[PDB]
Amino acid sequence: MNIVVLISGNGSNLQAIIDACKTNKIKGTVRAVFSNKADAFGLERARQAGIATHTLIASAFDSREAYDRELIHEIDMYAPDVVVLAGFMRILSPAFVSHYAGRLLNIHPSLLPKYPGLHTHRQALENGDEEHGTSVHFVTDELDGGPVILQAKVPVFAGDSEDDITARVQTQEHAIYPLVISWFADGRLKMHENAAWLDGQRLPPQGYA
Amino acid sequence: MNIVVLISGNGSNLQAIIDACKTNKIKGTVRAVFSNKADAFGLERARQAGIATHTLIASAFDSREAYDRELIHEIDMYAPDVVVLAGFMRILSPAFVSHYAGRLLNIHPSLLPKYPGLHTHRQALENGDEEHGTSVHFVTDELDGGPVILQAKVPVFAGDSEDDITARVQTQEHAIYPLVISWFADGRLKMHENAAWLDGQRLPPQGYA
Ligand SMILES: Nc1nc2ccc(C[C@H](C(=O)O)c3ccc(C(=O)N[C@@H](CCC(=O)O)C(=O)O)cc3)cc2c(=O)[nH]1
Ligand SMILES: Nc1nc2ccc(C[C@H](C(=O)O)c3ccc(C(=O)N[C@@H](CCC(=O)O)C(=O)O)cc3)cc2c(=O)[nH]1
Ligand SMILES: NCC(=O)N[C@@H]1O[C@H](COP(=O)([O-])[O-])[C@@H](O)[C@H]1O
Ligand SMILES: NCC(=O)N[C@@H]1O[C@H](COP(=O)([O-])[O-])[C@@H](O)[C@H]1O
Repeated sequence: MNIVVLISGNGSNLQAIIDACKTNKIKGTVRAVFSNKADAFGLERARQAGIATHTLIASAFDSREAYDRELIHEIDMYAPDVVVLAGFMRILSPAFVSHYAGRLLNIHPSLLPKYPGLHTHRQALENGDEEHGTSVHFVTDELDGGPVILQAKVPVFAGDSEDDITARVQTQEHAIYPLVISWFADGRLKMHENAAWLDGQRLPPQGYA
Repeated sequence: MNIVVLISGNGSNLQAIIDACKTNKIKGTVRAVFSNKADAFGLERARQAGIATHTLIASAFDSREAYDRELIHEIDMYAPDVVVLAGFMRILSPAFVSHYAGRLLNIHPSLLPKYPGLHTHRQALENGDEEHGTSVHFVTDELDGGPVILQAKVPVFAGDSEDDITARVQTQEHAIYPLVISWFADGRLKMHENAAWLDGQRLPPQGYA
């Protein structure tokens, strides 16, 4: 089972995934890590793990379509069974989403449908929500509109800073992402009729309950 | 629980609603029926049931805003708890949608998002669909774009005419519309964050599953 991970920054989720393959919780391997930022430390994590790395700079391309095309061309050298977005700060084109339909995953730092887009933690905190979390879902063209597979809620108390809750959510992300990937790896997770299904059963709008 | 129904034609769905109140499946009453067509037989259905009727001709108004305004003014004489569109062939203005936000329902003759608008049936046959149906949803300015509450699928077999399938879908409409209205009447159905919620639970893009 071949996994290709796409990142943009630190890659703590990438690390959790790497560790899960190592323990075999996930019966597969991370074949490659792609980044749109040369600096991403995640690349360094993959490097140290003997995993291949690649970098595609948006400037070197003259259109989003041209960029994803070279992305698809590159990612495919590894014959991935699933493409995983772990902190990938770049919106993917419909062509790309199409090419990996049903095998493209992402983990959004909020309790979807709440706060699609960037700056989740802040909104959650500035709006005064008593509950925050993360959501792993199948990627569709709709910015975080795809079928939610699993969420991990997290209590928000007075006094918690943006970083406090962020580190709290992160801890959950490291737990549910590798898990969702393992479900996928065992052919227990699929998507059709634009819905997420676990063990053959349809999952609710907010993921496995 | 006061219900005000809006129609344009025969009103078979109106009748199903009327019958449901009679049996108390819906714990409420149709207080009035409005139509934008003087001929609509639905008016006679209401008439025979001792229900009040009203007609608002578009020609008698010089703008859509003026028309809905008078419509709101009239509908409100009946202090409705919910306004139900049953075959109402007229697009309502934002102000109107706003005035009945969360308490405005419609039943579209197709499996939304598929075939928003008119000519559902014909497109289904034509586009050679193996499945057709109806969708009850909360009305938002987006033509059949609002939160779908419940759909009723219907199989399509070679040998089926546009009338064969239409009559098949109607039969379902008479079943799920009164049902959805009862959910609403029991305070079990609500809309917020532009989503449909049944028994406190968020409903999928396709309605109750
Ligand atoms: N089609 C599709 N592509 C996707 C590509 C990435 C992510 C991950 C993530 C999410 O899950 O949170 C996410 C990341 C970046 C932006 C964004 O708007 N970034 C730029 C704008 C344009 C771009 O460079 O792509 C920015 O610099 O602001 C939004 C969401 C999600 C999706 C998705 O759900 N659907
Ligand atoms: N704001 C709003 N109003 C609504 C009013 C009615 C219906 C129901 C229905 C649907 O669900 O089927 C529907 C009704 C009218 C047309 C329509 O195009 N009518 C005219 C155009 C403008 C007019 O009314 O003069 C036409 O003659 O083509 C299409 C579909 C849905 C909505 C809706 O979703 N949002
Ligand atoms: N563009 C996707 C996105 O929303 N990513 C989010 O950014 C953080 C980076 O974690 P990381 O250590 O896994 O890089 C994670 O919390 C992840 O959910
Ligand atoms: N513009 C709304 C719309 O498309 N309505 C549809 O028209 C038919 C009229 O039924 P009826 O008059 O016998 O209830 C119904 O099938 C309804 O879903």
